[PDB]
Amino acid sequence: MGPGFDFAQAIMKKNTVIARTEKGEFTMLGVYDRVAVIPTHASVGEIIYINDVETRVLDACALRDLTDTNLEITIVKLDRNQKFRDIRHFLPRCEDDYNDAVLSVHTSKFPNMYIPVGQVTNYGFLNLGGTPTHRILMYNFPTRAGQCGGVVTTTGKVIGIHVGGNGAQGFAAMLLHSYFT
Repeated sequence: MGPGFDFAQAIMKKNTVIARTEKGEFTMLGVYDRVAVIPTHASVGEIIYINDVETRVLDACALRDLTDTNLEITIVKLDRNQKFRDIRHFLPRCEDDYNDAVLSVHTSKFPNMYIPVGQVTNYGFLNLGGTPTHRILMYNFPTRAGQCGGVVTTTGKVIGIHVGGNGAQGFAAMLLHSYFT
């Protein structure tokens, strides 16, 4: 409807796939070459389904900060015959707060879904499903089962991936440029 949704749509149409593990269907953001991200609670194994295609996982790394605290991002390298558009120049360099964010989801259950979530707080520490987690962003939208891995954008920046909610607020893990050098 406006430039928020325009940027979000442009990321969803070229840089997302549907990832299926034994723990469910997730929006998965492709970042560059054959490298993508997914919430660590997807429990990626040796094989993953990508748009319902059996795909070997060449490498998977659950990120933690230098306090050895969970960040809830897994970086995956996929044995895929095609590269993602490189979107690393849209990733923030530092932890920050944001205005006017959009959360975008694409699954069998929620196709072409775009949610205007509004102001995004650098929340920091969250006990996420019992796991101490750092670099959490918070937005005041009642997000639901099926939105995990959803992409959080502002006009011009890809800032996080949706990892949970408490029924009133939603939470995303930060994406930082330094993760993908």
